[PDB]
Amino acid sequence: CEIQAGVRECQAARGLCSISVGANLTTFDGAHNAISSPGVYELSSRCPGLQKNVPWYRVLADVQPCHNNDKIVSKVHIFFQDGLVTVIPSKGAWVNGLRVDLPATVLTSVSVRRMPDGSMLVHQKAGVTVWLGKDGLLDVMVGDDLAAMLCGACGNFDGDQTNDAYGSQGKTPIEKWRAQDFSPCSNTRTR
Amino acid sequence: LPVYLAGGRISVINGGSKAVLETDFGLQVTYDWNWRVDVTLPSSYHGAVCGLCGNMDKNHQNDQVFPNGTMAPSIPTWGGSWQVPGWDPLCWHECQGSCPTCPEDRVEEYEGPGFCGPLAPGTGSPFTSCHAHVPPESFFKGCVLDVCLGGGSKDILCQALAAYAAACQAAGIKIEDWRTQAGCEITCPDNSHYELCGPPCPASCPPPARHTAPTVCDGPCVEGCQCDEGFVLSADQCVPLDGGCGCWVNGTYYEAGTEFWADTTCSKRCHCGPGGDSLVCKPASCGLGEECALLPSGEIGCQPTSITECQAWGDPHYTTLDGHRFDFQGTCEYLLSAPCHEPPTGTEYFNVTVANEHRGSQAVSYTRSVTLQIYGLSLTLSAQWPRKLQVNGEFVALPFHLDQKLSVYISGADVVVNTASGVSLAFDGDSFVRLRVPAAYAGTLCGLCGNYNKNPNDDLTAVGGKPEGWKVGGAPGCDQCEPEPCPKPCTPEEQEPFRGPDACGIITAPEGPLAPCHSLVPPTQYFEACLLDACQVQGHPGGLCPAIATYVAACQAAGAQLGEWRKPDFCPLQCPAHSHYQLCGDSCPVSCPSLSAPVGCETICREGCVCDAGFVLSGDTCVPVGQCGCLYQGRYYVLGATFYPGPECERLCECGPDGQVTCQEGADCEPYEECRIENGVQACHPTGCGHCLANGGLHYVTLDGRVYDLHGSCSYVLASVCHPKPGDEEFSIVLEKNSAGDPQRVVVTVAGQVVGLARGPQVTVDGEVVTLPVATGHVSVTAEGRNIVLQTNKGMKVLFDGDAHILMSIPSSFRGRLCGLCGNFNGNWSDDFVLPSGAVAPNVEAFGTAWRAPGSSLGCGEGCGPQGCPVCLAEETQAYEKNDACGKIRDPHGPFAACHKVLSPLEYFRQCVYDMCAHKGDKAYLCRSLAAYTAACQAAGAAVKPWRTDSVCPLQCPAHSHYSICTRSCQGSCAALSGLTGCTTRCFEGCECDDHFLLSHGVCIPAQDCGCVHNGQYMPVNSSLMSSDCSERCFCSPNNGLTCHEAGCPSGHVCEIQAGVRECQAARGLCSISVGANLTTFDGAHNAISSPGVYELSSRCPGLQKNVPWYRVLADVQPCHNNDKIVSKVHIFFQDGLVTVIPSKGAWVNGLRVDLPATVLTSVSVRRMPDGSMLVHQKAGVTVWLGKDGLLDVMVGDDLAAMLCGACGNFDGDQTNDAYGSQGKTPIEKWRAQDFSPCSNTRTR
Ligand SMILES: *[C@@H]1O[C@H](CO)[C@@H](O)[C@H](O)[C@H]1NC(C)=O
Ligand SMILES: *[C@@H]1O[C@H](CO)[C@@H](O)[C@H](O)[C@H]1NC(C)=O
Ligand SMILES: *[C@@H]1O[C@H](CO)[C@@H](O)[C@H](O)[C@H]1NC(C)=O
Ligand SMILES: *[C@@H]1O[C@H](CO)[C@@H](O)[C@H](O)[C@H]1NC(C)=O
Ligand SMILES: *[C@@H]1O[C@H](CO)[C@@H](O)[C@H](O)[C@H]1NC(C)=O
Ligand SMILES: *[C@@H]1O[C@H](CO)[C@@H](O)[C@H](O)[C@H]1NC(C)=O
Ligand SMILES: [Ca+2]
Ligand SMILES: [Ca+2]
Ligand SMILES: [Ca+2]
Ligand SMILES: [Ca+2]
Ligand SMILES: [Ca+2]
Repeated sequence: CEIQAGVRECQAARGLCSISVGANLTTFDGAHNAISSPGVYELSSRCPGLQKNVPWYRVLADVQPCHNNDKIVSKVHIFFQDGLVTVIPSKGAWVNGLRVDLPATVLTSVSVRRMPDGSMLVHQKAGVTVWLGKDGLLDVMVGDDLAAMLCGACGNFDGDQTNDAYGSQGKTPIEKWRAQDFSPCSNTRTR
Repeated sequence: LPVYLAGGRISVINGGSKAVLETDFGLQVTYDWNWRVDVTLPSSYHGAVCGLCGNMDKNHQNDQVFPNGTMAPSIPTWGGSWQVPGWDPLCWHECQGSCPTCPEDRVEEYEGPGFCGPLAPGTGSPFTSCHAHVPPESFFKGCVLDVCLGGGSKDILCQALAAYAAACQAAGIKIEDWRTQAGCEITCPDNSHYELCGPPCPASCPPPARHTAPTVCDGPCVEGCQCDEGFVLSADQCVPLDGGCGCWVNGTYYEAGTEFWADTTCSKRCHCGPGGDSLVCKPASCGLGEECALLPSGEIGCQPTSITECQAWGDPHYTTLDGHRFDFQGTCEYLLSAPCHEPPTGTEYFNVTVANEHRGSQAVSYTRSVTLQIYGLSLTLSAQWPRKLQVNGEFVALPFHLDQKLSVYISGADVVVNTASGVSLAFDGDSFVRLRVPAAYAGTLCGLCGNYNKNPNDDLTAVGGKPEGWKVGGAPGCDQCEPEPCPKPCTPEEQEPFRGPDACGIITAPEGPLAPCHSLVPPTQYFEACLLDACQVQGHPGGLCPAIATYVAACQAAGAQLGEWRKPDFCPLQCPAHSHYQLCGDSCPVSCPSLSAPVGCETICREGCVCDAGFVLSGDTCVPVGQCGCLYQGRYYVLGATFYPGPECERLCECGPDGQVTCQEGADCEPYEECRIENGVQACHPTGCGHCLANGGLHYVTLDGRVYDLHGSCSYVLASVCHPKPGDEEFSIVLEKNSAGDPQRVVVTVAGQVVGLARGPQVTVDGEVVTLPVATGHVSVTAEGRNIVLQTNKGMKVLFDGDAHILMSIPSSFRGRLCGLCGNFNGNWSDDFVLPSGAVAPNVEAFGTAWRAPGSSLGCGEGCGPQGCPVCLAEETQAYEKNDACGKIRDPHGPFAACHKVLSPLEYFRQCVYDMCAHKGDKAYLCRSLAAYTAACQAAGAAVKPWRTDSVCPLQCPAHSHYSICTRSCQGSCAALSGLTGCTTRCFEGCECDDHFLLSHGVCIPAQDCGCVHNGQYMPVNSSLMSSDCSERCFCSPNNGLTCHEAGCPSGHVCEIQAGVRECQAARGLCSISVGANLTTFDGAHNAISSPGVYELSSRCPGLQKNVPWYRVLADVQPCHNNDKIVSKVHIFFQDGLVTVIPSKGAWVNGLRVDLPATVLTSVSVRRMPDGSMLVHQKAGVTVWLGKDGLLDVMVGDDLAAMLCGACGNFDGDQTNDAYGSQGKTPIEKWRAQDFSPCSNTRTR
């Protein structure tokens, strides 16, 4: 929902990173790659060195077996500069570890709502907005203003496929983008 | 810029931003002024060439070869084999010491966009065409390696980018704009036309207008700024066409007028004035004992022939410039090296002043400070603040440079000032001032160092035999040494066993490490002064160090090799953090402009302590590399500093992160303060001061006027801030009469810090840790003899005699806002008597029943038996001798004081006669009244014949102490630091210990103690002090002082003040997670987790409304090390974010890595144990210890009783509820939080 041609309605936007339709990641520029392994992987972040008023946003997606081991997105941790917002399609929404009512505004300018179908939408003013589908399909939408500013798994917004797919990395950017904070150690488990 | 030697066609002609040399045989050498070099050969001597970069044989592999002709396996030795023949002191080919390799974790930030971004081979990056022209992989490694090793400043970033851009542009390929998108642009002067392509060899002004065209002048284009439009680019800048255009005599280019001496012999001035194109030449010279020579800058000029040195020893011992040694003692401020008259011929005054101070025993003077006035500017250096610079009454950062003069910088331990003239001053504190005076001055000098006419006998003859004639200013009582006339001169015989090697023996003829200086400088005259110091103070390292250190420094000045002279046992040296000792090192350490001073440097290796892996910032603190502050109008300001560049408090400018000077507009402040320069800071400071006197035990005085006699017997809030102010310091004053008027357990709370001052017996301020003999910080406490003085950072002060007498002096800007028992700040006592609700209670006892301080025990009784105790009312009518007793003491003919003339004694006379008649007489009441008034006169120093004469009142001292009504106990005592205000500008009653003595919190030691004086407090011998945040030990030892090795507390304990002393002890809150995978709850309970996953452990669950912040700890019980279910990470959900800690990696706050030893969020301390465990603490909250091996303990203060509810259960103390919280079995599964728990719902489905 963004004002277009002087009238307010919802229309297609340039920023579009869909996570796993059939477990395939379509980056900002057109790219394809299977996650191929369960776990939480970072997807986008306004990585430093640019100094723009866009707030530090760090989305993560727990790709987990969940419904019939189809690797659908189960929960969407969003690390806003002033806290962590966690959303799950089945249960409610958690802000800093506290349950909140679904139709409310939380943190700084963060709108959270539940679709009548059951999908959950979160939007940031002049920032990212995430649509988490009821069936477990996530779309990340970014305004056209952010051109080659965010850098993450979805890649830059420059419009070049070669850099977007591989960010100076030979293969498997997913494993490189696996954040260790929420990732279990699992180090020498069988040892 | 242009020069044509024409011998073989040697033409150095340069572009806008280059420096190009050209010869006949095509040597193309250019050099950018900031580390960019180019050397090009036109196949000249293709067969071979000796150099660091290739033999030009067309084979890269064969280049790695020694000059001898053999190959080299190692590049370090090979590179070092091509060095220039010459003397090379302190030249290391490689970093022999531990080199700070940049961490591998942060390379990602330096590699992404915004840092070496376009340099990466990306199609969308600017100048992507050059990727095909030149392979940038080598350039890519260099950019990240440079920035990661460096501090991360953007300067090196765009410097590397510009280097790559120019290198790839020289191939002739067009380059698109990059500076704007990268954020780093050039603020070129004049026209400043930043052209991506700009014509090289831009138009200049040929002096004779006849030259050939250089080959390099015809070629490809170059990026940069040109201002040739309008003004022509000539004379190394942009000049209007009718400029100087050189002097064009013999083809040499002398732009404008530089007053350059033509001949090398300096005999002719010959200033080339562009107006007439002629030489204004004078055949004269400077004369005056100075002759011209080739200056290091390159321009020849006058220079003094010889330099003479006058040094002032440490006790003092003064030598003369001619060479006369004498020694005196004094304390009045004197002059030093004052020119008799202003030098008539082009030379300024250089007079210096020196003050003297008493430390330790009497008849001992140390140099307090030195103030120098030169070229209309006055700057001072003092020992009280080391390694800091003060100029014209305000503090400035050390790297202070004036134009061609007054270049102040830090050299080793010393701070050195030097100017255009030969006069130079070096000061190190601890009584050593060195003044280098050029011979160019007159032979007559009216200075304390003496006239330098080269005659020792005539030195100090006009001043007389007494060296105290050169006196100026000074204290009102400097000349009067002591009530006993000038006591205790040391034994001239100096009968000491201190002639042995151990003390004052290494200075002269010990062989060993100090032998080599004997031939250089005679050590006898230096040796003699050490024994006097050993005499006055016996074997104390504090007095012994300065003499031998002065000898070492004076030795090092002449080139010499000195061995290891100081040892941990024998005069150890201390230094602030991030600093290590060095016997002799770099004379000129670097400052924020990362280079040494332009003056001669590294010529002497100097004793002192220097930083490591960090550069000296603002003359202290050894700040981490890459974080310099800002430079503003010639003044250096630390990053984050708030200051007013102009006077009158106009603009509050802030030192920005990347050196930006962020400035806004100030409001000139409330019209109660004035923007004044005091304490080295220009700011609005309060101008008014009031007083609140709680004279006696029960009697009070309002802030203004009538006294409200109150006979209450409970805790009452005297003064507190009633109307909050956005900017101010709060302070609550309470007088807790212990029982029916007992001496008050006074407590003060300033800036949220509780300073006790309560234990009036002796002197025992306790704040939080009762062992505070002498302490500073937010609050400074000074033992003014019997009295105790408390001072704030903002001027608020309060004096307590220790016997229930309080004198508060409040000067702070609280006009009107402040309210309480003292009253509001205004004209009448009626305003003071207003109540918060406006209901005036006629009974003064009712007043204060609302202003009652908490902490009363089982209530309190407010009133005498018969209220007002009228017994004394009737007795005084017939007891006219009772009023005759006190009054005659304070009547005008009775010379008790001179302050009763200044301040009428009527209030204290009434207090004396109103004291309990049944207790009245010459009793403790009368003695206390006299003592209280004579200790209240201390506010303004006045002559005060003693309040006690002979046997009339009783007073004594522990031992070895004499009584004197005029005593300055704040200095000349145990401590080596002073929190005095000139003893609050008062010499007072008390005990002054005699002969060899110290004053450790009342007790007197015969000068064998007080060697341990830390920054915080006085550490007595054989004692220890554990500082904040479990700073384990700062142990004091008799043999060695301040061996402050620090460590951490073991598991199962918390650092909390116990029994009046701060250390770490066991605490009631203890929930250990999985020793052998078993959870021990707050109350004693056992249960195995039995399943991997994250489980909540504690939370201040709602329904209680206590100020304890919402804390929600979680523990990822995971297989991890050998599937032993140890705790792997500890998420802590504080009310303002999530803090994640992992023993292996670092700490994350809101998803950002942070340095391990830092404070984050709201009052959350995070630290890493030296063993490797990680500890996190919350103020008045939970603290978690995560073991290195994966064992977690949760500690909660005893205050939280049955408030938190979680897996560990309540703190009620009942096991049955703690184990199961109304739950039949497995509370762990019930406590599994779903937020971080994976769904895993129907995975196998
Ligand atoms: C899988 O990737 C391919 C790429 O062509 C495409 O079909 C789609 O983006 C992804 N999903 C499915 C169901 O194919
Ligand atoms: C030349 O000098 C290098 C470095 O000192 C040495 O290693 C090499 O053996 C020398 N070669 C000859 C032939 O002297
Ligand atoms: C040193 O020179 C300054 C210059 O103003 C002068 O004020 C001061 O009095 C001089 N010092 C002495 C001791 O005369
Ligand atoms: C103080 O006295 C003056 C003089 O009468 C009066 O005007 C003023 O109101 C008094 N102060 C207060 C707070 O009433
Ligand atoms: C400190 O060291 C030992 C500890 O008992 C003792 O012999 C010595 O006298 C102590 N120092 C002082 C000044 O008491
Ligand atoms: C296991 O629980 C038992 C309870 O008695 C006790 O030994 C201990 O608290 C736990 N750990 C081990 C290693 O036994
Ligand atoms: Ca791209
Ligand atoms: Ca070669
Ligand atoms: Ca003389
Ligand atoms: Ca008043
Ligand atoms: Ca319990």
